[PDB]
Amino acid sequence: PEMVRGQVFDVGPRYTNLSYIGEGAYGMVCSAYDNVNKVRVAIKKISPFEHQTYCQRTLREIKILLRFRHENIIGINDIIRAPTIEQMKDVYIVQDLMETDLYKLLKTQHLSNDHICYFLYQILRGLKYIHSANVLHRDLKPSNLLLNTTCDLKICDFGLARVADPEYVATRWYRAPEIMLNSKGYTKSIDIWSVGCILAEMLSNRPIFPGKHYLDQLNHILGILGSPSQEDLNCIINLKARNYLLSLPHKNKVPWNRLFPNADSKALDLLDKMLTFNPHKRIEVEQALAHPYLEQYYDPSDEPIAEAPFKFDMELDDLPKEKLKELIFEETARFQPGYR
Repeated sequence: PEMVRGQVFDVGPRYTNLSYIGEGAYGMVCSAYDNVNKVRVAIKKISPFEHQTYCQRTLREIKILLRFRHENIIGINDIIRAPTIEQMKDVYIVQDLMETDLYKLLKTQHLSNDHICYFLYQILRGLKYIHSANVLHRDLKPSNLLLNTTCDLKICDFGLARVADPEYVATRWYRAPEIMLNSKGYTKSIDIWSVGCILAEMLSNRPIFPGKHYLDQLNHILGILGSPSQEDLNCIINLKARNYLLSLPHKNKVPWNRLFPNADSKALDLLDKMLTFNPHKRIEVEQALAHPYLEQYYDPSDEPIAEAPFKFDMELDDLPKEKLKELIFEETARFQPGYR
């Protein structure tokens, strides 16, 4: 097997000349030369089998990415794993090489309005497709927005995705208030909130709603949006949450133009509509694409949707890790030599 920085990366003979890129979640990521397609690709090593939660996320990501086909969503090109379930300990997922991500970019670069608009278009175009499949991504953040050298953007990491019907993360700053308040009845609107947080961060190079825990983040949200109105408070279906919010001192709205006065006024108008406290008043993906800020891109004939809504055969939340291993073995089989 080929070796990378201490660890087995057993992807030859098809994939060679490995180069460590970094860490994903359950393994390292390398770039490799694909000797069949004659191009460099990305390969992520996943080792999920000893943990039920890692297996659920791996199965979710594989099933969704194999079903989706869209320019602004990362694909799965190939999957390498052992020929028998007993020998399978690691799974290697092969994808288009994307040289950076919005998280890395924002670390060093102040983006022009032109690039902010172009990125925001691509994010919404991919998200239109995800939502049309009846899927919620639930974990949109800059590090999940991959970029190549010519500003093409692809959404990745569907480990936490769910089919819509009204979990540890390192990064909490893109989560909707209704999620942090434990409200009953989440929708696609949680993804629009995340995109709004991303747009704000493209405008300023720092998270707009940081905080050490959900209560600190809620304080940052209310410090900008202002205290919720009575009707928006009532949208929170959690009495303990409503009481907590009522316990806080009153805060006036800080207009977005005061925070980001360099920003395009149309960008701020759309930001305002994505970052509404009440999810029922939050702009939807199709309406966002149709917003004046995006007018130079907006093209419904060139913004495709899924052929039919996505459907999980089984609820995964309940399944033992051994059953999940069987499903991952089945799901990955199409890439095997001699598959039929």
